[PDB]
Amino acid sequence: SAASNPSISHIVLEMPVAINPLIKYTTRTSVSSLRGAVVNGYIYIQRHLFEFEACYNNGKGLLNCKNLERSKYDIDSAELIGTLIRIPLHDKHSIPHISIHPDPLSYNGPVTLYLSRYDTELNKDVLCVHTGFMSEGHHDIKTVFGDCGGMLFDPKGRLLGLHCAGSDDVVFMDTTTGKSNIWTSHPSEIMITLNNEINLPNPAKVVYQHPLRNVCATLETLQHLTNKTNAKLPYDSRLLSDFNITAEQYNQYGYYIDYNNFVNNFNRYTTTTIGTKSFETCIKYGLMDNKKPDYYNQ
Amino acid sequence: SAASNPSISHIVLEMPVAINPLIKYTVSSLRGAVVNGYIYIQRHLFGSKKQEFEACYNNGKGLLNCKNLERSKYDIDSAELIGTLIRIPLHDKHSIPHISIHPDPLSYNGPVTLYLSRYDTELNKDVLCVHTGFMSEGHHDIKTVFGDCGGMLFDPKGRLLGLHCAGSDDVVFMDTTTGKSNIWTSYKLQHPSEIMITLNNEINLPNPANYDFETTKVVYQHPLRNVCATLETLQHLTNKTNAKLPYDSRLLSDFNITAEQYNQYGYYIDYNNFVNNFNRYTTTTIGTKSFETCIKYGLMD
Repeated sequence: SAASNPSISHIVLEMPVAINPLIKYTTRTSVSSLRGAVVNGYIYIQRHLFEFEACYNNGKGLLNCKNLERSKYDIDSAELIGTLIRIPLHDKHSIPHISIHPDPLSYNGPVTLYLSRYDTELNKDVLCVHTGFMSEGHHDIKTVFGDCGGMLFDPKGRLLGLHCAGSDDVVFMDTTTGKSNIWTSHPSEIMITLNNEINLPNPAKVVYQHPLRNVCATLETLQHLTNKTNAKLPYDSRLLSDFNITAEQYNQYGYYIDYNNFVNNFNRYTTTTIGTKSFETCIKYGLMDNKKPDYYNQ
Repeated sequence: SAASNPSISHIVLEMPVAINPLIKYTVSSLRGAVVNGYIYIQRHLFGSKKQEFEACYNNGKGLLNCKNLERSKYDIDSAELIGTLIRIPLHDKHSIPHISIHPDPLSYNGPVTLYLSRYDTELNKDVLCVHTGFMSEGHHDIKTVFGDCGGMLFDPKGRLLGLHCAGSDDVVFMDTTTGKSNIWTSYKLQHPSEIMITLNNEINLPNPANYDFETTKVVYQHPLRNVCATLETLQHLTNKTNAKLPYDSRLLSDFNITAEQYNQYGYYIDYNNFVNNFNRYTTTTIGTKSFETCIKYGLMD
């Protein structure tokens, strides 16, 4: 129901499907493919389209790629930037330019994923949009390997980066201490920025500190579960090890928590819904209470 | 995580924000919808009580008191009250691009988008905004406020289903085919309604004449659900080996699922086990998915 659908408002983007071309690397006996992203005069293609050095061959491997025409792209000027291959367009505005988020790995909140697909009903290549949530370069929009190169945007239409990789499951611990935490007892979807930033160690098993979460939404959720009257309660340092929430953030948002109550009821609280919202949904988007009239708020 | 995000693919629509203008009667406001040469404005812009509506609309004279309804854009003199919709021809046909129309909107069941104009105070301009959710026969789950009436609902291929028109904070549940209580009558979790009207004045409500002036509570037979998804979820909960079991007629009264549909999809259910674990099953997640999400979208396996 509407009680549990975050119903995030995303600004509608108008972009040609050509901004996200399917690129195919072929040999006599095999094919590999993913999408490129044409951003502000350059196309960006991730390394695993192509063992790599021999196939990429210092850019020479680009000549064996379909939908990577020399008339469109300055192949000779292709640059290997870490996990990204960046190639200039001959006409830098043949694809319209787009807004870029100024600090994408610091973004936390709702996102969209845009992907080119061929629609068999409409009989044409079309851009497809998908909604979800991201926390510092990690998101929850389901992908397959070919979807590498899909484009991720914030709700204002600013580009965050490109879908890059994922995993069937992650392991959890307090990575700031190397100690197991409450979560040690969830697939990953990962983004790369146009400057080759990935929020993973040695990116050239995935370890998360906690499930995807928004700090304010988590505090709201935990307060609801453990302290319904929101009576003042001291900060618990396990908020730091279990949720990476600092004492400063705790005081800032004003949601007070009885954290022992959360620990002592951890299984029930993480397997039963709040209303009809899953715990994992609540800590991303908040409790989605029915909006009060604008004049009643202060 | 991605394990619980349905991640539905929606085709990106290229429409100008002018397709969904905010109309202000001065002050009350809602969105108009510009569809294939006409703008459609829900009448209750002028009031949600019949006598108040007639006096304010004044056989169209009230259109003169509306902001963002300039005479240069719309043929106000040719405005027609078409049921609960006011329809006005645009002076410039094809100034706003035409859109595809779903041939049978109230039969649609599955993912949807809601498109709404918003004024962005950062960008200092009007922008078109998209929202994702799910619909079952003219009832959907995208959270709205009253001013959002006139939002435009599309299927995943970009076919117009209709306009957002009404809703409520909660519904009551009954077997609306018999007047008897069913298992959801006992349900105590809040279930808001969000409701659509087609451009041809079709709405999925009982006694739909003057629905917009009605004060009645909204009555549902069951939560929003897709038949196949519901059967898949119930089989997972009650019968993990999927051993053959006969149809339970309570599926019809509790979920409006027929014996034919049950036979068709091949998901066998121990319905007694669902009944006996009703509260548990409707408050416990499957993996990390809520029950209400599972019966809309399936188990995503």
